[PDB]
Amino acid sequence: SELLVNTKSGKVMGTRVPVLSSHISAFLGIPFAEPPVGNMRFRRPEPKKPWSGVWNASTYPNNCQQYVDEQFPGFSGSEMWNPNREMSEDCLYLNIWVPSPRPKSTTVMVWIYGGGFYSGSSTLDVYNGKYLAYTEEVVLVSLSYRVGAFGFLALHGSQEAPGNVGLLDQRMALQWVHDNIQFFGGDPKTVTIFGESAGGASVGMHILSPGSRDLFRRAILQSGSPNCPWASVSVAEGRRRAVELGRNLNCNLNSDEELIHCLREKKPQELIDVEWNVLPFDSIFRFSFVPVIDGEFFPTSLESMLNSGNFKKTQILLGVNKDEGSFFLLYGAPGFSKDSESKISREDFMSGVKLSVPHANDLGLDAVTLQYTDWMDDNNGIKNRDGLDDIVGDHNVICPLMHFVNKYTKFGNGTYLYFFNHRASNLVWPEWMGVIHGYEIEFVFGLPLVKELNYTAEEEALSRRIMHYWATFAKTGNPNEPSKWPLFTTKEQKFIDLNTEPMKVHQRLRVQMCVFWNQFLPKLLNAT
Amino acid sequence: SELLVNTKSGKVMGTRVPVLSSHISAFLGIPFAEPPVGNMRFRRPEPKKPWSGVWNASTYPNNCQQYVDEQFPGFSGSEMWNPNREMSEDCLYLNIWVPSPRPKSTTVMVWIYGGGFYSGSSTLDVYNGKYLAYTEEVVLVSLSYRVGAFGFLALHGSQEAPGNVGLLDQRMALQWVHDNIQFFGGDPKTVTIFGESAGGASVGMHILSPGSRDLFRRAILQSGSPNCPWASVSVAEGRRRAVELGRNLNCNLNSDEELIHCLREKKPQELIDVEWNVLPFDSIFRFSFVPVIDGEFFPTSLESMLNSGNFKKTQILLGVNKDEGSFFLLYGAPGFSKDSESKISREDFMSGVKLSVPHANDLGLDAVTLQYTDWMDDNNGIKNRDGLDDIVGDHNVICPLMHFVNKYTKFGNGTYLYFFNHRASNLVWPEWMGVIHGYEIEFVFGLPLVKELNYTAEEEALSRRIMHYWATFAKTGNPNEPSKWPLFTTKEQKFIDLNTEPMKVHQRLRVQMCVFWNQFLPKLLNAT
Ligand SMILES: c1ccc2c(NCCCCCCCNc3c4c(nc5ccccc35)CCCC4)c3c(nc2c1)CCCC3
Ligand SMILES: c1ccc2c(NCCCCCCCNc3c4c(nc5ccccc35)CCCC4)c3c(nc2c1)CCCC3
Ligand SMILES: *[C@@H]1O[C@H](CO)[C@@H](O)[C@H](O)[C@H]1NC(C)=O
Ligand SMILES: *[C@@H]1O[C@H](CO)[C@@H](O)[C@H](O)[C@H]1NC(C)=O
Ligand SMILES: *[C@@H]1O[C@H](CO)[C@@H](O)[C@H](O)[C@H]1NC(C)=O
Ligand SMILES: *[C@@H]1O[C@H](CO)[C@@H](O)[C@H](O)[C@H]1NC(C)=O
Repeated sequence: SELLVNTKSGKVMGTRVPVLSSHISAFLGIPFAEPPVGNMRFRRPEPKKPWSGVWNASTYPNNCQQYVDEQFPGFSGSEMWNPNREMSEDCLYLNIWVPSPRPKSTTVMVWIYGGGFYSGSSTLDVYNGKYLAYTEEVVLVSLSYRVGAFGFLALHGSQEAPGNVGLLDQRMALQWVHDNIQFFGGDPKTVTIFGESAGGASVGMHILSPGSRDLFRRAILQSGSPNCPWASVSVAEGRRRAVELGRNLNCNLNSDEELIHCLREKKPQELIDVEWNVLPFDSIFRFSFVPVIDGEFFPTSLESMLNSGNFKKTQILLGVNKDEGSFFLLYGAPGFSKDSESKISREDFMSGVKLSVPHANDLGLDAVTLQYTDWMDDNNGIKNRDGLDDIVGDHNVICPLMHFVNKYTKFGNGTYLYFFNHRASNLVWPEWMGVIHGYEIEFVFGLPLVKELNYTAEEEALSRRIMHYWATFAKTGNPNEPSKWPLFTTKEQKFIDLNTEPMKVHQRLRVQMCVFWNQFLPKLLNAT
Repeated sequence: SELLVNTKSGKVMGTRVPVLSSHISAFLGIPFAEPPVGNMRFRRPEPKKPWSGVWNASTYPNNCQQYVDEQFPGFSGSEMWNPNREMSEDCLYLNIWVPSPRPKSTTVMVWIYGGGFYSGSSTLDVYNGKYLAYTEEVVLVSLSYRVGAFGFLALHGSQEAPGNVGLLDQRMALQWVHDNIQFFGGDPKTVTIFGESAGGASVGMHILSPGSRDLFRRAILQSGSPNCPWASVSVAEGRRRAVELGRNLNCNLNSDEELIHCLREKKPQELIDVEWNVLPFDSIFRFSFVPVIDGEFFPTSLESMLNSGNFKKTQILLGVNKDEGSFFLLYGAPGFSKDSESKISREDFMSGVKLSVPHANDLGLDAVTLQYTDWMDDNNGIKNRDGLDDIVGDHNVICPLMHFVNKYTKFGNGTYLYFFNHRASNLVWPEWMGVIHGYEIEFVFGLPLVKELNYTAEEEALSRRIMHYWATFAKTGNPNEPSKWPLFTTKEQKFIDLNTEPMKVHQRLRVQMCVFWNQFLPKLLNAT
């Protein structure tokens, strides 16, 4: 039977699912780790003990314990990112969509979800792998991983809560794909890991981590990179946050053992209820529990690793959206609201830059403000809104990614860069937010192919284009079928726009601003 | 007789001069001070002792001792600024052009020449007052003043070489105009002082100095302002340069008296031969002997005087040219030459910014470079040439003037701002230099009215326009005859272009760059 597969860990039974009036098989909720519960919380994951009998893989698994966004109750725009399954600490599962009939040895794609390392689920509707699996004849895998404190509480030196365990959850699911995807028709010599936001940062982290490099072939990073200012912290900062988390729950703070033991007796929701209270600064686009530069998962600082070529050398395809920042200003900056055009005053602009570059002194805040202000029209509410939007996006997503691509390209075997700037026709978010963080995903997963979702015909055409680029690149290391997406080189630095208009090639993506964020500002904050 | 005038110091005999096929009287070389020679060198000027008999004022006087530019021998472009009379320390004279028939009580204009406080003459052909005197029915005066070490050697505390004596020469000639211009038909209640470059800075200095304020009514500043970075130094820096001047002549350096006595036994040319060796940095647009903030001529720092309204409150008319910087790069920056288009390499660009902002550390030099570099086209030789040109002009002329106008306007009684960007048709300098420092003077003095000088008819029309604005403003405090040059206000900040095209009004002259030069860079150099 097509829905029964014997793996090294046991047999799993899938279910047949309909897709654009055809069908493919889906194996949902396959376990790849022992439930990280009880004394296991905060700890490195353990491989799932083999089982006898047949595992029922016909329904989605629980999503990991996470903060639930309640800003716009029932609003689909934000509801679409929240968990759509009961949450549970028992959440280490993976999902597989397999073309039908079952392939023999085809291209594999492993999706790693974003959500700032504090949230995220593999079961969201925009992450439904059936359309891509089906349209491109690829075996699609979506893994899961512990987020929030459960995944990233870091007390370096201790072995009970070492940090980075959520990264290790990902690595384990990747080890499982490596060990068992052959039974589902997947070629393990050809797996592409791809992810968005924290997922895109994660992908880059596996490219850097020696212990992860051999478990995959190629990589795709969407609006995220490992060196993002919000994606990692030092062991000292990780320690200070774990301790403050402890102080918020009236835990005994005399030893790592006392702290950890106390954190383990707490219900999941108690940790989530105070998670945000440990951030050191008033900020926007910063998360409490994230990966730590520990000397193990990351042997040295990310920058020295990038400088010395200390990373997996292969091909990569990556990019950013036009307005990465709008979503974070809506959520935490004064003057922005979902139902107005959000014209910002100079005062709110300035409190906006303070929030956006939390780690900056007055001279640095003055440098950002001068760089983004049109002084012939300083009180233009729309220019202030838009400037703040670019500040958030440039600093948090775009410029860190450009610094990663330029460092990678000096040693890699091929880079393809994209700029996604299509504002979808059925977007339910206000116009001022533009091409939002996360809104290229639906095109990558091919949602515009389903009529009922109201996209235009040209949007369906763009989706097919992107899906075919993503899968052709996963299969060959080049998105083009043998109109060309030029290779990004150290010299020319070419990239493409990804929208419904005819393809245009440009060069040096936001160089002007990125020289400021990658070379000038860091130097300024170092001298003063 | 029309050419004989009795003044409080004695009788002077002028000469009749032809002007655009008419005639006016000229009194040249009238003395207003005792020759500052021998033991008088470096000292405050003494009023000229009255004489009996008739002073022959029919020919130009000697020009003060100064460095003579020999870069382009015989080239008119640069030759036109060099002394056209024998040089002599006996040079404190003034010149008067009087309409004919002699007026009774008309508007007076007193010209103060530029030349970086180290050079300059009142007798240059572009400074010929007959055209303006004649066309606008104004009594035109051009004064002279000691330059170089002779005018600005500063050993604060000593009374033999106190500093600022060249400023005091100007003040004395102004006291003479106040005391005697009535006999030439001039109204002393209505004298406008106007000057260019160091002359424009000088004008602003008399506006600030309590001891000069009562000697004039209105002021015009062309491409220069008192707060320019090259127009003044502290008493300590002035002292260090006087001492180094001394060290260059093997003078005894044990006391001010020993130093001064030694400097006084030296021939004029010995001082000029080593004048440039005392500059502290390798620089462009910096001069050795300039005014000092001494607590006497300037009671406190220029900025605190500007902040508190401590200055003469009246009307002012001022402006800058499009390419103030080109001339100084031609003379001292690598890669520029008179006979080539001067496309600059990145290396020369960078050595150019170091020369232009001599007082800056590495972080500051990086800030200037980022502000003026198009990073999508960093190796464009023309963009590098042009960027360096704006850097010199913005930092040395334009942004200091805009900071002065904005501070002045908060207390003054009327401001009129201009931007001169007409490239004259007969210019002998290469195209790349644009609208050069000093090339608006010929229009102010009306040289385009004389056919033989080859200007176009529209250039003649512009000259008449400017002359009429300058004189109407000197007579009334407003350049418009009762198409309007709007008043520059603290709120609107309006200004006009001054060229052959129809008048256009704009706002906030180079705000973007001036916020960088007036507010950001100074703060950055202060913190680091
Ligand atoms: C843990 C985490 C956050 C917390 C928090 N604010 C922060 C709440 C932010 C909720 C946004 C939902 C994400 N949802 C989104 C995603 C994407 N795009 C989006 C685009 C638009 C809107 C939401 C998006 C791309 C993929 C990743 C997910 C706060 C608190 N606790 C927290 C405890 C206590 C009260 C103060 C605020
Ligand atoms: C004293 C002063 C300068 C010296 C110097 N370099 C510097 C020499 C510069 C000569 C330029 C002539 C001005 N002449 C000019 C003026 C205007 N515009 C111009 C526009 C173009 C060209 C010249 C101009 C506007 C009004 C003011 C005058 C040097 C030395 N000594 C000096 C000793 C020793 C050798 C090294 C160079
Ligand atoms: C698998 O689980 C689902 C959902 O709980 C159930 O409806 C289905 O019948 C199960 N199949 C088997 C054979 O266990
Ligand atoms: C990738 O590597 C192959 C073989 O090692 C080499 O021939 C090819 O040029 C490389 N491609 C790029 C873009 O570096
Ligand atoms: C004035 O001086 C000039 C030049 O030296 C001379 O030619 C002229 O005749 C003189 N006039 C008188 C009366 O001194
Ligand atoms: C100048 O002063 C006069 C009288 O003191 C005043 O009425 C007028 O408004 C002033 N003009 C400006 C532009 O300040």
